Amino acid sequence: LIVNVINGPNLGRLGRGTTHDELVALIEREAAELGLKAVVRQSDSEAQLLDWIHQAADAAEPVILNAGGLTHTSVALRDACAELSAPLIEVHISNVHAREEFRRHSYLSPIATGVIVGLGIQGYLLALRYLAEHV
Amino acid sequence: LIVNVINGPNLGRLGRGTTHDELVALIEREAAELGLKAVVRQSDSEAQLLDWIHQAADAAEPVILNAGGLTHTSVALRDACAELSAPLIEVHISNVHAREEFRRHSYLSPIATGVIVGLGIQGYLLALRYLAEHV
Amino acid sequence: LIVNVINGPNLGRLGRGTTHDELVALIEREAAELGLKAVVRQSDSEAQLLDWIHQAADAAEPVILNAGGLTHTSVALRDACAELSAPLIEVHISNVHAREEFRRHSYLSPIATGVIVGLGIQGYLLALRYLAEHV
Amino acid sequence: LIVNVINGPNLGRLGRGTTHDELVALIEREAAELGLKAVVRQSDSEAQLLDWIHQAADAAEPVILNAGGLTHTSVALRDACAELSAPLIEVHISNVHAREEFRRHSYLSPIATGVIVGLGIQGYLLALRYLAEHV
Amino acid sequence: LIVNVINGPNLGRLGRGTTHDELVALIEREAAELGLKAVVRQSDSEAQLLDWIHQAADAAEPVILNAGGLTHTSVALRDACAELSAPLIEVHISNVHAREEFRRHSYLSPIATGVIVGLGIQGYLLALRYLAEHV
Amino acid sequence: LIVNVINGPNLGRLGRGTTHDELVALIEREAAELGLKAVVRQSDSEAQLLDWIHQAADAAEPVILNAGGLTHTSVALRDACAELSAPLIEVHISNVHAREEFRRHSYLSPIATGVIVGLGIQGYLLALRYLAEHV
Amino acid sequence: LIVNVINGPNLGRLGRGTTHDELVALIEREAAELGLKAVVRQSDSEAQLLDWIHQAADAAEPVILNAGGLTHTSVALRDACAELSAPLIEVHISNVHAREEFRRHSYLSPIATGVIVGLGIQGYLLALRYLAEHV
Amino acid sequence: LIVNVINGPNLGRLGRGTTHDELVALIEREAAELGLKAVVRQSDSEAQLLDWIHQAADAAEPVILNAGGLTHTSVALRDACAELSAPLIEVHISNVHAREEFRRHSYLSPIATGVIVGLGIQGYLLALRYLAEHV
Amino acid sequence: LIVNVINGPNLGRLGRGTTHDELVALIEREAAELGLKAVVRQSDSEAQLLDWIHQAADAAEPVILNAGGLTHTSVALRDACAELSAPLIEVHISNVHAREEFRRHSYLSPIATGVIVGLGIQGYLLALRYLAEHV
Amino acid sequence: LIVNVINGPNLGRLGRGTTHDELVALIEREAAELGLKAVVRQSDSEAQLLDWIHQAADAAEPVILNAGGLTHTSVALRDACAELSAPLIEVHISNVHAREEFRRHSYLSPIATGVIVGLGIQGYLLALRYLAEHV
Amino acid sequence: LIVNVINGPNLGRLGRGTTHDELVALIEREAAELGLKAVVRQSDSEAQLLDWIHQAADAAEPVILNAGGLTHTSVALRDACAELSAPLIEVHISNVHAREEFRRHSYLSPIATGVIVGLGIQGYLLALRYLAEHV
Amino acid sequence: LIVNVINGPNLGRLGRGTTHDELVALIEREAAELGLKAVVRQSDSEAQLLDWIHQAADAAEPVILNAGGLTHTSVALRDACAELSAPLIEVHISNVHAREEFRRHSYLSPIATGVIVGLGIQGYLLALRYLAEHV
Ligand SMILES: O=C1[C@@H](O)[C@H](O)C[C@](O)(C(=O)O)[C@H]1Cc1ccc2sccc2c1
Ligand SMILES: O=C1[C@@H](O)[C@H](O)C[C@](O)(C(=O)O)[C@H]1Cc1ccc2sccc2c1
Ligand SMILES: O=C1[C@@H](O)[C@H](O)C[C@](O)(C(=O)O)[C@H]1Cc1ccc2sccc2c1
Ligand SMILES: O=C1[C@@H](O)[C@H](O)C[C@](O)(C(=O)O)[C@H]1Cc1ccc2sccc2c1
Ligand SMILES: O=C1[C@@H](O)[C@H](O)C[C@](O)(C(=O)O)[C@H]1Cc1ccc2sccc2c1
Ligand SMILES: O=C1[C@@H](O)[C@H](O)C[C@](O)(C(=O)O)[C@H]1Cc1ccc2sccc2c1
Ligand SMILES: O=C1[C@@H](O)[C@H](O)C[C@](O)(C(=O)O)[C@H]1Cc1ccc2sccc2c1
Ligand SMILES: O=C1[C@@H](O)[C@H](O)C[C@](O)(C(=O)O)[C@H]1Cc1ccc2sccc2c1
Ligand SMILES: O=C1[C@@H](O)[C@H](O)C[C@](O)(C(=O)O)[C@H]1Cc1ccc2sccc2c1
Ligand SMILES: O=C1[C@@H](O)[C@H](O)C[C@](O)(C(=O)O)[C@H]1Cc1ccc2sccc2c1
Ligand SMILES: O=C1[C@@H](O)[C@H](O)C[C@](O)(C(=O)O)[C@H]1Cc1ccc2sccc2c1
Ligand SMILES: O=C1[C@@H](O)[C@H](O)C[C@](O)(C(=O)O)[C@H]1Cc1ccc2sccc2c1
Repeated sequence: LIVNVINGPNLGRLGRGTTHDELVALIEREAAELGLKAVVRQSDSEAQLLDWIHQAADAAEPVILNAGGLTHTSVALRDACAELSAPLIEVHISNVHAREEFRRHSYLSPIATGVIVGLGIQGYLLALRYLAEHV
Repeated sequence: LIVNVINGPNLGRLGRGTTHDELVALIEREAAELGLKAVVRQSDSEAQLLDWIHQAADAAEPVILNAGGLTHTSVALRDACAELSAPLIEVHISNVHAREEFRRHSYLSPIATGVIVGLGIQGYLLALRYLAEHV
Repeated sequence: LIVNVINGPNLGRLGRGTTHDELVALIEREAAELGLKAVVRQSDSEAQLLDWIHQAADAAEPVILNAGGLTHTSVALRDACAELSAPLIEVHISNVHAREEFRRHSYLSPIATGVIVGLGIQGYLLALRYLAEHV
Repeated sequence: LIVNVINGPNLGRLGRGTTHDELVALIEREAAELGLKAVVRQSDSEAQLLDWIHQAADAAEPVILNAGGLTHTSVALRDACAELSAPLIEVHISNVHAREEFRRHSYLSPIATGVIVGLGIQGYLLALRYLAEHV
Repeated sequence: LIVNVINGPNLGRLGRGTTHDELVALIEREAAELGLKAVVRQSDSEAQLLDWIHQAADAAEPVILNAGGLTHTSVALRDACAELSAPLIEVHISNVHAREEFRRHSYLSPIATGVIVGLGIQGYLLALRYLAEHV
Repeated sequence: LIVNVINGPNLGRLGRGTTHDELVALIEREAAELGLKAVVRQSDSEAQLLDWIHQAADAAEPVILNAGGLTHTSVALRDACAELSAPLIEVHISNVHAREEFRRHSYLSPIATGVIVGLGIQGYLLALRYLAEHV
Repeated sequence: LIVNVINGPNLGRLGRGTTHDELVALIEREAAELGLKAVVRQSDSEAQLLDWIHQAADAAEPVILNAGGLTHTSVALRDACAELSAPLIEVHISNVHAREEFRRHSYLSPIATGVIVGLGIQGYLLALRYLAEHV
Repeated sequence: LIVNVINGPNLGRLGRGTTHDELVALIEREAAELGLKAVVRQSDSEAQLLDWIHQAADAAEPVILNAGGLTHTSVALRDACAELSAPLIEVHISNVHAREEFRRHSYLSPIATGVIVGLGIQGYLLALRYLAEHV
Repeated sequence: LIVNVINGPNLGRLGRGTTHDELVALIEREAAELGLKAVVRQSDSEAQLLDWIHQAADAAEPVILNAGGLTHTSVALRDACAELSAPLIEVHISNVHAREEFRRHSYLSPIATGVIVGLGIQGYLLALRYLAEHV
Repeated sequence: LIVNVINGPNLGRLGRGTTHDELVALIEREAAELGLKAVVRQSDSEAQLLDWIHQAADAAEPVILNAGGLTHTSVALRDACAELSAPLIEVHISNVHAREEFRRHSYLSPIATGVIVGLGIQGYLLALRYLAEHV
Repeated sequence: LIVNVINGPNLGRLGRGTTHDELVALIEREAAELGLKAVVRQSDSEAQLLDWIHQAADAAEPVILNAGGLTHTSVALRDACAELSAPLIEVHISNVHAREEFRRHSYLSPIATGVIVGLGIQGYLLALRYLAEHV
Repeated sequence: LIVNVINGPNLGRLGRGTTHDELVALIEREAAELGLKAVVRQSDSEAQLLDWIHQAADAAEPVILNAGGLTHTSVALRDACAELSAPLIEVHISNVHAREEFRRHSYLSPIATGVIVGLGIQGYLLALRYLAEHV
């Protein structure tokens, strides 16, 4: 049943129109409809994100990860994610390919099962649906 | 109602386990469930793909495009796609970021609404669901 | 008398304000005024473009070529053009140097007699005038 | 017995001193001497080349491929060739390493069994002899 | 009526077969035929070229510029040219794309209306004709 | 009659299944069948390889060269080879294009008549056959 | 009145001759003389820096930021800073252009109002004076 | 007392809202308030700029330099500036890091004491204040 | 006597066969045998690592550092390490040169006394022995 | 018992304060203490180094290799080393990462078990201790 | 008899121990001893340097050129020098290869007969001696 | 009195019009005229070249070195040359800047006193004259 949705730096600033609280609500509802339980967490702290990924590795739970700016910069986060035995879906709200060049490289994409970008907050819900149809 | 799903070179070879015919069947069924009509087309010919994209531009219809190898190589296809006024969702079955470096660059991604990779054939169905919730 | 004007992919979409049909009309008129006969052809198919270039090589006729996106991508088209014994003038309607970086490289320019960009549809007429004053 | 020899764009222009027709004759004769049957095909159309490669994959037949300019540019052709279970020998008539830098990169060489360049039309005959001694 | 034609370093050396004096004569004649007045100036001094460009910016007059080697090297000249409100047409006599790699980059092309290269001295006359048909 | 076959560093380690001694035997036999005399030499010493190439230049004899790792690294060997007036055929047993990136560059290929890679030890025999049909 | 001065990693080590405490004293005094109130904060924690930047965005207050090593590495910090509606002045004590190449790139400079480097601790005081004369 | 403020090409065009004459006035006033004497000079001529820098080197006077486009292009200007024994402060009015990539490289910054960009004309006044507090 | 051994992100995950607790035990034992006292610390938090490095700089104690993914990414950690007056030995358990290209660059190696990679956990013990023989 | 220590070009010049003879003495003593027999060899000749590596491959003996300048340049040496079935430890006396950029790339490191740099001559002794604890 | 020695920007600053006046004296004396007449000129103005090179081209006289910083930056100077029919010897006083990377590229060296660097002022005298022995 | 002139690979092939023997004769004569004794040596063996450089380092004698292809490739030769306390003059007969790009980089030039290229065999004689006037 359990899927971890992990949001990295600055994702707490959503809607400052959907807020991060609203995003959690939307995800929890969709997960329930799909027969899943979503655990949604957000932090601006890389160490905190690492701890959540370590917990998902120890529990063999899937992860939907939007690492924010750390997507483009953190080898440490990639290394934690490499431990995951269940699926890892990378999600970005914006189309990172339509922006600055530095955003078009991800340390996570090569080790992710798959990647959804540019579909807004619905990307998280689509990632949930992938996991529901593959469990 | 209408969404065009356009598959480029080599996509006719799927399952030679899901075949291209089965993919069409799956897409048509999901579209029907979502209240859409999917028109699925495949060609190994760039000129044929261009014609289908031109038709979607003239009709102001959305496109889900898996251009195959042309993703990485064709400016002509990007230019045709730039004419689309409705959404363009790029889909790849494989995780192109986990493969050769040349596959990590797309001429289409910068002009697409969004991009789904690595989620298998379900990526097309998720793209349909995005379009259904945004119409 | 004879000059071949060859337009590549997407050039049939002009004005969808001058249409491709209007462009042909303008070119034919100017050619007539210059004492030339312009044969204007357009295709989205690389193979078709190659055939037209092969015919111009066999006839030792000049070519004004706007290869569209193939300018930036096709070695095959460059190789066909390398056979031309008469002048080859590359024309682009837009200023390809004021756009994306990938548009600033042409496989054709090194083998062309010369290149006109950014002067709109008048570029074709200026190319005709070059050929008229050099015949 | 059967070996497919596939020639890409511009190879029909040979000798416009050996013509493409003469090349076919030479190949068929050598194949016969080696106890093989050579099926020689040429097209300026990438889609046509893809279809021939798909047929060789379905038949588990070897391919001697001179893709012309598509060697340097086509991921789609590489992807079709990756399906071949029998040997793939890349042949170029000219020494592509003694020419422009862009000719020194091939999308096909990494997936080919081997590569012969610069030995003229005899390269095809040597490729046939490799296949005859390895069958 | 007025068009400024500005030639940069080494252009005074033309024909040392058309000389720079002959070029001025040819341009003035063509301008007269087109109903324009051409003011042709040449200098080996970047500061002098800048002053002429500043004058054209203050007068809102078009410029046909062949900056010679400064095309490839001068940000200062680009910055002066960015002030022009009327059209800027870059002209090179030689096909700069058929020469050394450093000649294939221009600081001016991205801010020019358009660019003519490789058409010899006729390039200036064609630039005049563009300006005459667009005034 | 005489063809020099020169093997560079590590080629003495073949089969430590064909050994270098067996390779010499195979080459000598094929040469005899073709009406040639093959002189096969191997050294791990660049200076020794240079001396053999100098001798072939002084005698105007062809060379089949597999320089081993020096292919990718030695300008001195390229310079010696540039003196050869008779054909130079570069041979590699492995497909150097299917390996590390550094193996895809050769200092020798631009000055070779042609290049055979990935066809195993038969590559040497095919090179002999090229030389026999071109003498 | 309020300006936030935010110092990143290692800036607490100043003078271990001006210490970080002395820097705060100097800044507070200058701000008072200029009719401003400076709030000076330092952390080695990226998450803490992000929180301070988020607070300045919510309050529409200017920021003088010396992000230390994060200048060169953190997309997350750039993204937080992109939310600021008031001016952002980047300050470095050392001349980062006179040091290692990696220090000559900043993720912050493109989104900053301006940048002062190499003027020592006086750079902060000059940034304050800019803000005082622009309020 | 004496500080040289040297402006390079195109800086005479300021306000064609602060004009170069107004800039001189503002600088002279601020210098007077700081107990300095500012000597402000502008030229579009690199040779003239070099002469002014040579004079400042011979007099051991500080320089505030805004070299305009020569910042990005002139080794000669860097070499003249390397002779200065007193401080060299590079100033740019615009934020050169928020513009084209070529503007993000300066030949002067590595040899300058420090660099101020993007603070408008106030940058010169802040540079003066640095020099006043360090004399 | 005192040596600080500092482990960065993900090193707490060792053996999830040697665990991080076992590593501490092994290091403490070897240090004791060498007449040293090892203080072993691990954190996933860059700020925490910085604090430990600052303490070692203030105490003039040597450091054996395995920064994990921060090796490849953190300028802040390099800057903290640059303050160390005693030796800094970089250790990696895996051979970072046999892995992805991004792992072959370290911000720490240029400022380290030396570097041990690929020798497993014994690398830490060898680093201790270096420090014991150099004290 | 047997470990081969192989030193490449210029290592005979050590101390011209530890000489190469002293290095051999130190290594032999440490090996004896560890229950190993060290065979230490040095040559300025790549061919000689290759022969020693071939002997170690045939004997399945470990190698501690300091290839000197050949580390950065020789594919032939890498290829010989790839044959080793026992461990290969690369040692450099100097910290090659603190020097010129060309020294930061090694053809050997990717195929080595591990690498020790910058620990002086003690690096060889530490490599011996690794081999003793892993036999 | 006549050789032109042309010095570019900043060369007038020599000895501010040999001065530029002393350099002229030394050159004139050596030229006289060699049976040549040296005409030595220096300017900080690119236009002036171009004029001197144009005069040498018109007179078919050799040139010894030390272009100072323009060596690395000026295509215009290269283009003027390309007109010279007599020898062009590039001289630099300093060893430009032992300095910043940007100094290791010269626009002039590819078109020069030869190049002398790092031999101090004697380089000019050696260039004279080359010209004397080749006239 | 003593100067070592060391020629690397392929230099024994000179005139196969001046031969290497003639070059030795010319050098010895010029050295005698200058009051020097030239010891001229040539080898195709890097190890032999290293030994000669080691001897010159031990004797504190100057070296004129034309390393042939090793100029562009050998770090080992650079490292031997770095030991020289007397001057090192690099000489190339050809203008290496007018040839292939790989020839425009030298491992030796940064550590040489100076470099002469493109002046033919006279370059060695000019190098001798530099050493004579600086002893
Ligand atoms: O941090 C990010 C950027 O650094 C990434 O390049 C893209 C990114 O992760 C994404 O689009 O999902 C984004 C999160 C992101 C996207 C939109 C908003 S609105 C307020 C915050 C916020 C954060
Ligand atoms: O052509 C492609 C590659 O050139 C792309 O890089 C990726 C790609 O478009 C995708 O994964 O969707 C793929 C289609 C693709 C993927 C799997 C199969 S199995 C038989 C055909 C086929 C085609
Ligand atoms: O295909 C192209 C682009 O791929 C090229 O980079 C530039 C190009 O060839 C040119 O500007 O002439 C252009 C044709 C081009 C330009 C404008 C229009 S409006 C409808 C079609 C169309 C096509
Ligand atoms: O198209 C090609 C070029 O684009 C490739 O770079 C090399 C190439 O495939 C090869 O040499 O075999 C060549 C075919 C080629 C070579 C010689 C001739 S003469 C008339 C046509 C033709 C085609
Ligand atoms: O200076 C130039 C070169 O630096 C540019 O790369 C190209 C260029 O501007 C052009 O071809 O118009 C050329 C002018 C150019 C072209 C031909 C001649 S013959 C005597 C002078 C001269 C100058
Ligand atoms: O040295 C080489 C490599 O350095 C080259 O990149 C490729 C190469 O020359 C080739 O494949 O012919 C190879 C010889 C080579 C190939 C196979 C074997 S098995 C024992 C030795 C050996 C040597
Ligand atoms: O961290 C930094 C470097 O990583 C940056 O490249 C430059 C930098 O931010 C700056 O010069 O302001 C510097 C702060 C910096 C500068 C000097 C000192 S002395 C003790 C600490 C410290 C920190
Ligand atoms: O020449 C320049 C550009 O080439 C530099 O990249 C930036 C630059 O020096 C700066 O911003 O100070 C600028 C001067 C500059 C800035 C604004 C204006 S408005 C009329 C002239 C002018 C000149
Ligand atoms: O984080 C790291 C990678 O990011 C580094 O590139 C290499 C690295 O520091 C090293 O090999 O020591 C590694 C620590 C590393 C190595 C093996 C394991 S098993 C569970 C954790 C873990 C951590
Ligand atoms: O040749 C080398 C350089 O080319 C390598 O880049 C580094 C290197 O192998 C190492 O430091 O071990 C060094 C050997 C080296 C190091 C120090 C000295 S003192 C006299 C000789 C010598 C040789
Ligand atoms: O301008 C130059 C630099 O820009 C070049 O990179 C090298 C250069 O041309 C050379 O060394 O000859 C030098 C002239 C040079 C060399 C030494 C001095 S001392 C006072 C002036 C001056 C000028
Ligand atoms: O080996 C070399 C090339 O590899 C270098 O790039 C340049 C080089 O050292 C030089 O020109 O002095 C040359 C020696 C060189 C130059 C001319 C001839 S004619 C017969 C041999 C030979 C060798």
